[PDB]
Amino acid sequence: MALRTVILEILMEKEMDNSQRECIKDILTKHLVELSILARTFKNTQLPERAIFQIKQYNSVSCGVSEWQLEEAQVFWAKKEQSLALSILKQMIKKLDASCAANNPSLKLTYTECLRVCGNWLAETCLENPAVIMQTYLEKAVEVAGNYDGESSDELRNGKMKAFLSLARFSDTQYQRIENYMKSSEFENKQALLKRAKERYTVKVQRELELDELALRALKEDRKRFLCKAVENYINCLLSGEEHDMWVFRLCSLWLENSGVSEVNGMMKRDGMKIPTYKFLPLMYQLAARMGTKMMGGLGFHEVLNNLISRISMDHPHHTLFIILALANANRDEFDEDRTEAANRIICTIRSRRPQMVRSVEALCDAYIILANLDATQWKTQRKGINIPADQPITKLKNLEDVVVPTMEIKVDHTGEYGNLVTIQSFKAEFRLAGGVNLPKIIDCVGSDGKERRQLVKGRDDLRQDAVMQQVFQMCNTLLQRNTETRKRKLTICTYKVVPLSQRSGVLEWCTGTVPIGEFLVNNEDGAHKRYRPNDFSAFQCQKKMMEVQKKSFEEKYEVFMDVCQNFQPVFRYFCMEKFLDPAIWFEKRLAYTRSVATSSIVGYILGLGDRHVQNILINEQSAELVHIDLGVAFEQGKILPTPETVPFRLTRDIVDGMGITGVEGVFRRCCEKTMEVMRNSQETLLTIVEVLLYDPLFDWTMNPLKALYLQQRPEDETEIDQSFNKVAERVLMRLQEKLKGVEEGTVLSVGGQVNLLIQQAIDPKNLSRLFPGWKAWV
Repeated sequence: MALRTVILEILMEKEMDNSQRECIKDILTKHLVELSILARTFKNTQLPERAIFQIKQYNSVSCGVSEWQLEEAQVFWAKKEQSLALSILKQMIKKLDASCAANNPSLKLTYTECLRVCGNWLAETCLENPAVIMQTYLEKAVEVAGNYDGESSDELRNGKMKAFLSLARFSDTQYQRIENYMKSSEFENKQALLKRAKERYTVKVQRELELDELALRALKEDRKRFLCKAVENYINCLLSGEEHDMWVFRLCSLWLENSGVSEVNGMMKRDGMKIPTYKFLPLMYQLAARMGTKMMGGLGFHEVLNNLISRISMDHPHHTLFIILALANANRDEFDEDRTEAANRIICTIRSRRPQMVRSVEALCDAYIILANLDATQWKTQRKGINIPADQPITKLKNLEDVVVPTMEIKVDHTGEYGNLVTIQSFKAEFRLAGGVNLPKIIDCVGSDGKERRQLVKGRDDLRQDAVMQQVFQMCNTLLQRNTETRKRKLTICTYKVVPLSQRSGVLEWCTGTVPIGEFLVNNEDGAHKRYRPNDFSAFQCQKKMMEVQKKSFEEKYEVFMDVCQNFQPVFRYFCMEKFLDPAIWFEKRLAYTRSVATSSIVGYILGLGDRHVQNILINEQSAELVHIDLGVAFEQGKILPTPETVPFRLTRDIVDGMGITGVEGVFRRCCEKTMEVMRNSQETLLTIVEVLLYDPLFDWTMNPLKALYLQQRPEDETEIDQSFNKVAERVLMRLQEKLKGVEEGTVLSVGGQVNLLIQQAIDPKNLSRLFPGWKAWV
């Protein structure tokens, strides 16, 4: 910046000879404005103001075009004193649209920028009357619809993106107003049911009824118009660019919740549902779950909507259609959502028109899913010792090792430009089993090029109930990609390359030797170190703690816990300290693993961290991450427990294993505060995602308490009502409001103090003593 300013000064002092040097100095001022924009992105308060003053002292006094009200807007951003030149902006606009309107140059994007800035300022104010707001919105919409795709100033891409942003802002404002006049209107309808019990009247009753009717009709019309505009913008962006997926998903969820009404609007959205393959793949990622949603209609417009979805999912069918077919092939108990079954059958028959692949693809798909199901059901019957090899005589050894056939179903690298694919024609046999309730197999799916996938085929368990965690991880990855500083501080999130078959079987996968911590510490107590705690004595201590918490009162527990700590802390202390074979490269891996733990803790704080057990917490060799399949506790599931507790569920053992002293706690506090302040800008997207995720009564495992979640589902694995749905939804929304821009006590309590209180609660002995005996042994 300093070098560029010096060069600018030199050129301003040495360009007083030629006539073109005036335009050269104008471009110098443009570069100064660009540097001021860079300072804005840096969020400074002195250098951008000094640059503005330098521009003012320079040749900017000529005021040729006078775009300074837009370029030097730091009077509100840099100087926090806002609401100063809004009328000045409006006056400049109405003056440039009076005389210069007849001689509008090719630079018509300045008017769109003016409109967008005025819309942003009106949305920030939000306190003026709605009449002027609607007038300005109509004026901006008319100007956009009259000036778009016009002259040659990259309007087809840049002007198109600006029109997308304007339409998205308009639709978001209208949707916020509609959500307000829906929720508060239901409250007012309850009030009117309370009032009108004394029974219309032209005084207030007939007026209120006419208001209700007319406003409902007008809101339906405005919602249909906004939905059509948003769908057109999302389609033309799928042709142009990304960053409209959140609004597209919000509009799709709103249309699915308002299904059946506005048949003309639904037909228009179905006819205008044209998108590229690359953008349809991100939409297909959500359509895979949307196909198995609660939409059940045969005679209504639900069948037309399903047909339109199937036709939109026609493009990029090498993986999206396969995933949709795998998701739909779940309700088949071959060795009430009947309308949905018929609909997906019709969708499959329609997609089978393609004679190239689809027919044989679906045939082999059902073939190998039946193969895997039979393998599981037949191998889980026999019992042998610890290592159980020789899985040969079951199903002809995978029907002769799955002879050449299209494979590689997952293909995490999803693209809309399919082509040369990979095959898994080769396979192995005689796989060794692992732990768990059932008998999973460590299957090494050897690809044709040598890609050996380490899969774990399980069955007789409900595994698709928690499959939404992969979509949640994908959404969080997209949010991190949209965030800037997350890539600067190298933030990653543990993903899952797991595709379950149905609610009765699934195929888990490991990345690189996911060794849990339980048997690791057991073997450390057995062979590595002694003199303090063996495995049998630790089990006896945990059993004594269980008996104490079951029979005795809360007294005398804290002293026993402090004694157990003072006696057995060094055990796992030097257990972790002897994992320090760290080379010179591990100096950064120490920070990487701990930052991954921090990100996992943040995800837990945001989304209700689940279970933590031996087979749950897994250690990774060199992936710099700690992947944990919790799948057990939602937001409110922590209070459906017998003797419920309110604990952030953070163990100090891992914190001390990473680092306990030398301000590392402060470093992690600063990191968590920065991450939460960055993520605390998409509240509407987060609320829409949560509302979409809480409208699934089929997956009663999370956020759907039925008989107290089946009595806590045999609490902790054998002693280690639509009103209820609405209450859970409302309370989850309230708690989310109590986690972003507010707390349960109402005060602000900035992310700093918030994380401080969370860490205090996670460290206090009450939370680590009340929760459970197993987790006490884990502390």
